Amino acid sequence: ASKRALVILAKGAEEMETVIPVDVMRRAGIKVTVAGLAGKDPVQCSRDVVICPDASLEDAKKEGPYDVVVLPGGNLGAQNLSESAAVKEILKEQENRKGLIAAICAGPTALLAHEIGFGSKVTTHPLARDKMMNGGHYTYSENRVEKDGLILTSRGPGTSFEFALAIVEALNGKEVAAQVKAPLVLK
Amino acid sequence: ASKRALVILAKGAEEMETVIPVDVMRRAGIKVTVAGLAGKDPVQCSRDVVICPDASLEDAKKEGPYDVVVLPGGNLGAQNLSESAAVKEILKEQENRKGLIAAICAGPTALLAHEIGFGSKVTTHPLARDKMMNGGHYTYSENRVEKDGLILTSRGPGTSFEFALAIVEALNGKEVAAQVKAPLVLK
Repeated sequence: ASKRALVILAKGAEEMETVIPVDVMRRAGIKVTVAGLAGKDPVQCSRDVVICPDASLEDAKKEGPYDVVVLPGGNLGAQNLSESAAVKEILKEQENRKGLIAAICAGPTALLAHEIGFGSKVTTHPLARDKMMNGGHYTYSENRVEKDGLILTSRGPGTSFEFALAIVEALNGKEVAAQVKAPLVLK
Repeated sequence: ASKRALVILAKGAEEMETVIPVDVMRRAGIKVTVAGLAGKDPVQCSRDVVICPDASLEDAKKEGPYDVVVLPGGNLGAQNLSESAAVKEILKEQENRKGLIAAICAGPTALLAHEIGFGSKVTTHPLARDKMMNGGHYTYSENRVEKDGLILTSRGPGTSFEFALAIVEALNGKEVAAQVKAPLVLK
């Protein structure tokens, strides 16, 4: 069967960090559900791009388990993700089903807010490092993409493709990842 | 007075090639208007991401001349752009007034369809090369970003950041482009 991905879209999310993973995962054959945190209404992102979610998080959650839960960045987007009790529960569940959790840029700070994957090696956008490392609950990494167990993190808009292809490789293998990468004309 | 950019969004447009330029240009302080080719309603992109345009092309056209008209890629998207009389008019008038025109991936084929910038050196996605060179109305290039006067083209999803920064540099200068690039965590 097809692998499934849940991308949580919160108001203020970084649109590039949301669209790149969604697009690349879909090119890999992954079934992606763009779930709106606040609901089914269109979501205005960090740079005002408005994206219509496939479903509300409320409805998306009750829709079977996901092979990966993706948390885009964006300062306001990550803030919203961090304050959501719904997201807290979702991430906790993913940890227990031993499911992959991927967060990029400011997104990893949501993991800290919901006490997810403590002790793991993680990376974030440089400007989110101090926030993420407050309390020393993680080991920081400078890698553009860092994968420690079922905790996958990345640094920013510029590492979005690497971040997405890493997710693809973790879910569909190196071959599928290479196939999806070729047509993108990356560096 | 902030520079202005018109991004024409048609059904089937490559969402990454749409969002990255919009986001990056807005980071540079450029007033961007995402104009829906078919109207104000949400647009379903190539990998099913649904984007809500800021306005219809009809309304956007009325809002003063733009410093740049951007054409995203996406096979169906570029085709729709290429078959649009509205787009033909916008592009012809932009060229006549010495206004920048930027197209990426399959997007440049809309330039061929509307006989825009003949004689210019251009690039496209490798898969759109034959289509673009049909008739030999341009000189082909393999540069990730190609700028020949007021015709700026790029190759694909993976060159979207370079494409957007090239637009930013052409409109606001190398310094603004550098300041916008720094926080992205690119190569």
